[PDB]
Amino acid sequence: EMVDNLRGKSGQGYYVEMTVGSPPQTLNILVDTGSSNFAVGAAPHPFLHRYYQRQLSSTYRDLRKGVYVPYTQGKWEGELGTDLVSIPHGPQVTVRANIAAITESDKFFIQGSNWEGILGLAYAEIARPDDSLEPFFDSLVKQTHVPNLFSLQLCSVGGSMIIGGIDHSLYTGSLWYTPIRREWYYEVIIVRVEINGQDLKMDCKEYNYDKSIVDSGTTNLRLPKKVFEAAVKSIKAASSTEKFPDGFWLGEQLVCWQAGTTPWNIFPVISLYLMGEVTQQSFRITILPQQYLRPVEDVATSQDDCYKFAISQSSTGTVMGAVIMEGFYVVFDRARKRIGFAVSACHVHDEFRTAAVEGPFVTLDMEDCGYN
Ligand SMILES: CCCCCS(=O)(=O)c1cccc(C(=O)N[C@@H](Cc2ccccc2)[C@H](O)CN[C@@H](C)C(=O)NC2CCCCC2)c1
Repeated sequence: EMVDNLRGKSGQGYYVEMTVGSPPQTLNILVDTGSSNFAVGAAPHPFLHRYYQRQLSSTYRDLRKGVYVPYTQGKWEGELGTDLVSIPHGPQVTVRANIAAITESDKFFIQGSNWEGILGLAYAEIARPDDSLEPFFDSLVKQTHVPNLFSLQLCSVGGSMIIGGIDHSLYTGSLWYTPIRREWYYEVIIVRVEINGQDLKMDCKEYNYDKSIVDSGTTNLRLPKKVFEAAVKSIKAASSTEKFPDGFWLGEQLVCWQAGTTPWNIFPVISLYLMGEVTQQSFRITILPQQYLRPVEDVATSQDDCYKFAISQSSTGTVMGAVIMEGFYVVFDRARKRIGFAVSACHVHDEFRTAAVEGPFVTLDMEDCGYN
């Protein structure tokens, strides 16, 4: 009953229905493995269809403490409190959890996105104001018998968040696991990067400067400057049969082709090799251009199919965002401190190429690829 419990619009996040308060107030909540605060609009905003009304909830408790949260994109401030929370299309339980009532925000809420709040599913260590503010999923596990694990299948868009388990109907082939290096973000280690089978030939610590995270709340694949520049150079070379403006590669400008004629074949596959659970072993996940060229829906341009380049530069480490997670089933195995990847039942791919998760691979170089 949890399958297909996510919705979204491309590039605007995936959200699950939740209720807060007594009696329950229904809100759509963005699922974010890249943060650890549960926060909801709690005052009028031009882009909010509805918001949390604390005065109507008998079970609301004010914590008399403000909080401020800056993201890569956007920021908000609010008042901390606790209240009862449920997930209608998740486990059938009710938990009391911390909630940040957003009273002011800047470039956070998105016009027409259909969500009114955000569920930070990462660890207390990056919670604001500090790590003593217990994250929602921690409260969920403490207060119920739900297993300490959840999985995400991100595919108008939809998908599934399976809480407490793994649904075999959502993937094919094998699940490969990479260790969670540190429990704050869902931090992982990338050991090798190839573009159309060609190694970028970098010291592997560069791939994880200064960290690499799995982040459902970030749209793009974000790469450290040095890695980004090398990637773009190789993708340009592979697709050189056509030339695009530098603004396209900066992720700022659209590229369009006549409807139905996108030249997928001139764009390379990208392989990210992730540290395995055994010494010097790895597996790779392979991303097709259908993933890193993000379609931008606009009726005005609909004579064409237009895309944004959904790989962009980072100064804060690698971010494996939605572009990467789409077409994979991703298991956040908190209990065993590992992340699993498998090919998703909802894959794009064409008649020539298919996204993959495969291994094992062995590395002779004994260097630790972690930055710290
Ligand atoms: C021209 C290129 C544009 C690229 C846009 S893009 O793809 O980066 C990009 C595109 C869309 C969103 C974001 C983005 O910052 N995502 C937020 C959540 C969010 C979701 C929806 C709207 C606004 C925000 C994550 O939480 C980001 N996760 C960590 C990286 C993070 O910043 N964690 C915080 C650490 C400090 C405490 C709070 C959590 C980035």
